[PDB]
Amino acid sequence: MGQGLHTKMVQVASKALKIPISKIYISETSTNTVPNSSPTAASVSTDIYGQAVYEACQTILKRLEPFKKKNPDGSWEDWVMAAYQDRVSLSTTGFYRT
Amino acid sequence: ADELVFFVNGKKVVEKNADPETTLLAYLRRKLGLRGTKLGCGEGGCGACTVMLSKYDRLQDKIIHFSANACLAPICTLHHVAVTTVEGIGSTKTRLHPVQERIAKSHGSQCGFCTPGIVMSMYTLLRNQPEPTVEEIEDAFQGNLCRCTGYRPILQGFRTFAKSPSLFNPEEFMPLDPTQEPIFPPELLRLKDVPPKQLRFEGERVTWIQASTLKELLDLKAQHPEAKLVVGNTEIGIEMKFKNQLFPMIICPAWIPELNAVEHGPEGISFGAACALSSVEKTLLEAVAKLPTQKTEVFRGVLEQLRWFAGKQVKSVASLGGNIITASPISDLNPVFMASGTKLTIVSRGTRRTVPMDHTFFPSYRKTLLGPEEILLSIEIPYSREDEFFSAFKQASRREDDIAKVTCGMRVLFQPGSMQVKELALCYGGMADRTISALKTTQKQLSKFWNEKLLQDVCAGLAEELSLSPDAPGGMIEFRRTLTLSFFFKFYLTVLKKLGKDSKLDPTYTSATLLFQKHPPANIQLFQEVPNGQSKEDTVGRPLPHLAAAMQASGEAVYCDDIPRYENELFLRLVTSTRAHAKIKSIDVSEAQKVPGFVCFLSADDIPGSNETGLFNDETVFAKDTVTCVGHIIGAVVADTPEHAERAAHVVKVTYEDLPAIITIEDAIKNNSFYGSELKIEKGDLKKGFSEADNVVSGELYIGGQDHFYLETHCTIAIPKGEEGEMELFVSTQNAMKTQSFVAKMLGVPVNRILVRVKRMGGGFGGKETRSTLVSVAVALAAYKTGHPVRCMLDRNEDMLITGGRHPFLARYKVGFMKTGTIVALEVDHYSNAGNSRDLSHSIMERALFHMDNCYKIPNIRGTGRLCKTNLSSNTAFRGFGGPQALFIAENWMSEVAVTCGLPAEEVRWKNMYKEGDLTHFNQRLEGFSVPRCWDECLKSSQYYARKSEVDKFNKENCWKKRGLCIIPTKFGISFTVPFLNQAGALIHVYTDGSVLVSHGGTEMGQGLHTKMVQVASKALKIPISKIYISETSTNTVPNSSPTAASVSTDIYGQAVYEACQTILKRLEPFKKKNPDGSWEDWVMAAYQDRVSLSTTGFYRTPNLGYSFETNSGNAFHYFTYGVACSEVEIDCLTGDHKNLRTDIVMDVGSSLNPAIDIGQVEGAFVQGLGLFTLEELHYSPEGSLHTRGPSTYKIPAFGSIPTEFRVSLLRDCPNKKAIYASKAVGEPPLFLGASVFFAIKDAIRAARAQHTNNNTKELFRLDSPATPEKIRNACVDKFTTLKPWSLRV
Amino acid sequence: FYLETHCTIAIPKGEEGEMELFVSTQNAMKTQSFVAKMLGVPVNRILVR
Amino acid sequence: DDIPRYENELFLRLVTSTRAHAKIKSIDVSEAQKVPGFVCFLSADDIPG
Ligand SMILES: Cc1cc2nc3c(=O)[nH]c(=O)nc-3n(C[C@H](O)[C@H](O)[C@H](O)COP(=O)(O)OP(=O)(O)OC[C@H]3O[C@@H](n4cnc5c(N)ncnc54)[C@H](O)[C@@H]3O)c2cc1C
Ligand SMILES: Nc1nc2c(c(=O)[nH]1)N[C@H]1C(S)=C(S)[C@@H](COP(=O)(O)O)O[C@H]1N2
Ligand SMILES: Cc1nc(-c2ccc(OCC(C)C)c(C#N)c2)sc1C(=O)O
Ligand code: MOS
Ligand code: MOS
Ligand code: FES
Ligand code: FES
Repeated sequence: MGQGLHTKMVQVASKALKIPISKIYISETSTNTVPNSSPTAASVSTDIYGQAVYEACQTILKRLEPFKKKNPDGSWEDWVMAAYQDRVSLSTTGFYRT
Repeated sequence: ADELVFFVNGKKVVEKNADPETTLLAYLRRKLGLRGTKLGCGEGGCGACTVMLSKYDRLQDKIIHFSANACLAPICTLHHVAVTTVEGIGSTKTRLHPVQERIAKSHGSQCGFCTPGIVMSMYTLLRNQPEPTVEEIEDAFQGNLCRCTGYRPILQGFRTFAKSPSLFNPEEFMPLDPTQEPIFPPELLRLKDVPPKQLRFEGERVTWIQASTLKELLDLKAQHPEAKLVVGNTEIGIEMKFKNQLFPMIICPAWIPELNAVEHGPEGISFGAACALSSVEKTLLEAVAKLPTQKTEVFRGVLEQLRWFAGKQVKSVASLGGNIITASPISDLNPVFMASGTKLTIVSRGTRRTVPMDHTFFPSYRKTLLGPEEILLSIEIPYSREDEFFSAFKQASRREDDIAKVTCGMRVLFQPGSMQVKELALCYGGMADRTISALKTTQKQLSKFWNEKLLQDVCAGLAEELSLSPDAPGGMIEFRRTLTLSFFFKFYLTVLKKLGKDSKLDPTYTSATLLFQKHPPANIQLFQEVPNGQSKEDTVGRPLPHLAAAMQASGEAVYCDDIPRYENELFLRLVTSTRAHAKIKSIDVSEAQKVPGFVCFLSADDIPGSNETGLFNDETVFAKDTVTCVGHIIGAVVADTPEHAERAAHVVKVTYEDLPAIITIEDAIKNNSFYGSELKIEKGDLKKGFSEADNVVSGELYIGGQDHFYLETHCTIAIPKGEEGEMELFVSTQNAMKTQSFVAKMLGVPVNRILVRVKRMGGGFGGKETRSTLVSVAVALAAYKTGHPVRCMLDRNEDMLITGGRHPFLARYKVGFMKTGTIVALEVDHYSNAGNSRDLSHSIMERALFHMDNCYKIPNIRGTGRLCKTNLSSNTAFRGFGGPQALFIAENWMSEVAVTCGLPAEEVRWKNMYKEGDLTHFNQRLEGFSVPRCWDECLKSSQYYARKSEVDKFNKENCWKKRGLCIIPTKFGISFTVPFLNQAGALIHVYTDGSVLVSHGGTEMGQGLHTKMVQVASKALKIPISKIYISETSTNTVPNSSPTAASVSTDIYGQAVYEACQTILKRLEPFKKKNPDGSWEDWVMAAYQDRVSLSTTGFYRTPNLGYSFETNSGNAFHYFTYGVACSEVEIDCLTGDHKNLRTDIVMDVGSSLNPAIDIGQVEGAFVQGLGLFTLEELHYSPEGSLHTRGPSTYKIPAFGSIPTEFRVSLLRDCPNKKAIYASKAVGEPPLFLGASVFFAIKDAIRAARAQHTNNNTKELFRLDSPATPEKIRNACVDKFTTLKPWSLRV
Repeated sequence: FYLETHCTIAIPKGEEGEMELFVSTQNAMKTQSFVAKMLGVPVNRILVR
Repeated sequence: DDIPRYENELFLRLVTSTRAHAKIKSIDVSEAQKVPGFVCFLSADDIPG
């Protein structure tokens, strides 16, 4: 709504994943991607969504590890592709409870 | 004038600016927002646009109801007519109509795109006859095509309007109450009083003048000679849409009573030139029933023609006059009218003459002897005199609704009570550029007697008088000529029978003096019941109908183009190559830009990203520099309407400079034009193998390609957002992932910026596994460049020319074997015509090689494959994916081994069959090999042995008709041959009300994936299915998904969903425990409150996969689906036509998740199979231009094409531990089983050849696929197919 | 006094009571269940973006 | 509202109370129906849920 939530969330994911923000994008908010959400209020949205995003990024980094190891000098793109090929899921959820 | 007034579903429409070029289909969809009526061809052949028309007829003083194809109906012909669409008889939002209810509950709907039109065809019937007969119920669908169901279910369900567990209960069907049928529009009925006045309409380019009286018609024609008349528009509509014709001024005489008058005079019955064929048919039938047989000889002739003339929709609008004057070289009526000198009453202001039709009426191509100010007023089909006999024959590719190869009308008149010819006329269609009479040949017979010698002379006469030059248009020179002699032979034999009185002929001949006959259908379906004590809520294993059947049967189901259009949405029409290979030297759009509504012309230059697309980056988005096949996309036009983009696109001038083209597999081999290097699988010792083989056979076989013909053609809607290169696309595709990255590559933006959503496809079958991106990416560029959302749905012909199809195969084999029939060695070399692109062509070849063994153990084997790089649209995947081709070649040489050995085929096959534990040629254990059980059970329930006797008895007692009986098995490798594609994701959310929303990477196309997935989640979660819902497939809910293909979608997505459900059940446990007596809703809410996430992902990776052609090792498939089919046919060795009498299938689906979906899948794949092997055939000009581009020239199986007795069975007690809930993929496996029809036909051809040809019990004749009536007839060599150098050789 | 006042776009699909809504709101969840309660269809049938 | 509009997209204008507290004794739409483009008037009665 102008508070810069999506900007902050991109910044968090970029630090979390350790990739430029340019490779990250947030298009919108929808009930079919993340259900039963609390209203964007109480000023905690950054605190709580950022933690949820963060967690997601971790699952991702964990899944991609075996590949980063097998190819230390590789790029982010190399590892992602390698994970796709090895039929490793590149989609996860993140959640947080204060 | 000016005001067009009609009703649609009770509501009155007043169009103040009717444009003569507007069809009802477009009006209903664009202007009236009623998308229930679909567009499937626009030629009147599929019936997906079927609607009911009701009007008050004066002359009968009664309301009439008839079906009609909305795509050919000009709205200007509908003044004061009440239209009824699918949505006008019921809906899920209110209550379905018995017709819509039954088809849905009977599993008569799969992708459901054809369902609306079929619902209306059955509706019109019931609206005319509330209690139809099984025969009228079938004849109702001759203008309707379904590509999914195999037709059996549609007919079994509707059979209830007529007069072990089962797939449906007819006792729960709601009875049809006509007293509740929507009444005829009262207002519309009051207008019947007012005297018809002359109307006038003015569209963008055409002027329509609806005449109300004969006087006005004659005056109009006087003032405007060039003006074309239109009644049914089933001819003019085609010329305008397809032939690029513009008739600026049209006159519709339809209203004029004298053009609709029916009179029964002493010479015969007269019909006004506007009378619809259906009316003529009705009149004639009653005339035949009331008058003595001797007076109805010519009547019965017309009836036999009208019998296989289009369908109900076309015959209800097509006018008698319209057929005659169009003067089509292949008219089915003109030939009959000429042979009988039917009286034609021609008029014009002042003048009026009556002349009998004869050869002089058709001067030249499509021309007649009418004056530019003349109009045909009436036709008098003649009564039949004593000693006068008539006959009428027609032969095409498919019996139901088809353009004739050769059609005729034959008449003879003898001297009183004698056998001496007085008058003799033989008139044919399909032999010249106009209907002709074989006058020369018939002259020499006048005064001669009806005898064996006359028969001989005539055939010699016909053979000389109606010769065809090799360059004959339409080709099929031999077959066509043979048909004229064969037709006469039937006429000859029939007349003898008729000269036999009764109050004769050889015993084995009368069969050749009989018109087509439909025996009563008998179908049985048997599957296994679910465990006696299974929750009524655990739907897995029960025959639960397709969750969308009802909405598809009501027109509420939404397909891509059904999606409403934005106020600023633009339309795109692709501009394609007309040369098979050449340089693009210039593109001119001067003409296009002049068309109203033209926005812009897109070409390679406009692409912001890269023009390099395709699965292997060997394709272009838009052609640059050179075109490499006819139909190759060069650019596209965007305009404010579909019509404008189409017209504008048609005048874009491309100037080419031709290049050496490589069209066929031959030239491909000749010029060494391939893609990559040879593929191969070799096992054992060939040299050593043949060396030990008693007999050895070599050959060459060919299998034609195939068009998917999904009812909904390719379609894409692109919505440019405006920010960050964001774009949302609604596409009819089975590969959202590739659509996503291909669109992104073209635009040059990260993949995360593009969203692709797939509700459902009105059919895919592999045609949409990748080739859908051809349309998607083009629409995306238009969206990108214009800023407005853009859409495009291909027309049937564009779809057929561009999207690519099944791979045509060419095989060169050689098999060694022992007298016993045991195969010892094998060598098959496959060649597939790949098209101007790699695409999937390569993996298809591999699947082929993995199946060249079918169900047989071959110790020494070697198979190779090459991909022929040609200048034809790139071919792609097609239900079977290379498997069907390989299995066919396998069964061909196998059939030859049986003949050569002189042993029964089942025996040769059974002894050569794999055994539990054996290794394939690619070394993989066949665990749970059930072909044996399928084989035994099929042989037994089909009564194969008892019937084989029956077959031979028939062959003995029949001379011009034979019967074939064959039994084929099959095994299909389950899994993608690319290991990394065997992965699947799923996202499941449970909302606070307890309702669940599932999303997986799989898409729906009619196979019932979403239904099966709901069933799985309902069993998994242990809640009713009602609380679960799947809305669609989208790239933002489940990323990087493999295409919905390889038949594993249920296996893999169901596992992914299942996993998700588990995570959910695990999270909810603590709460179920804290509150055991609680409901699902209680626990969910409790979990929400305790801040426990109700959203998780699911994923699956198929274990132990990875075969290497390098070491012929490693599993290639997770398991195999097996099945056996037994078919029996009867061919007419004189025409080439045949009928499938009975087929018996036993499939091993393991423990079925849904026996209704699986069986509908078996029957459906089976029919597309018999289609590939015996009916569907594409033709191209030598230079690479496709000829067959519509249902009119490409005949897929029709309602009347399925085995009269269709029995399907799912193997009991055989759970498959390898896949979810013990089920097995059922998608592709059964399609090859349609080959049993092919080999059943070949079996019949042998009987024929043994009758009039060779005397070699072990002769091996080549019969390629498809076994068309042309191939069948030509293989039935006889004195007909059979019947001058200076010096010889000797 | 937000510069953009309240705004909502509802798109009825035609099947199973499905509806997609484009709303200017900070509570998609409540928009979702409230819309569903009014229509009387499961919450899974309504999409809010 | 910046989102493009569908060719058949209709517009809604809320009809509100002008009294701080009272009984609704009657609603007349005779005048409304006469306005060009009027489609319909929605009230509590139409709600399905
Ligand atoms: C799916 C499909 C299947 C078909 N199957 C067959 C088939 O099996 N056998 C076959 O023969 N045909 C077939 N046809 C062709 C078709 O039936 C005819 O061309 C139709 O009979 C013509 O009538 P109409 O009223 O539609 O004609 P229209 O489209 O109006 O066209 C008639 C033409 O005849 C002229 N004309 C019409 N009435 C008169 C009159 N009273 N006086 C003077 N000139 C006149 C018009 O000017 C025009 O050139 C098929 C068409 C479709 C679309
Ligand atoms: N009615 C219908 N059935 C169909 C299709 C289709 O497009 N329509 N696609 C076929 C093809 S080509 C395949 S690979 C499978 C895929 O089935 P699945 O999605 O359950 O794996 O369904 C088959 N059955
Ligand atoms: C039906 C079927 N499809 C297959 C396949 C093979 C390669 C592909 O893409 C290759 C690219 C990513 C390099 C895609 C896609 N998309 C699909 S294998 C197969 C089977 O049946 O084995
Ligand atoms: O006031 Mo902000 O929490 S909505
Ligand atoms: O032929 Mo189906 O895999 S697409
Ligand atoms: S679209 Fe009209 S018959 Fe196919
Ligand atoms: S269900 Fe009939 S064409 Fe798909």
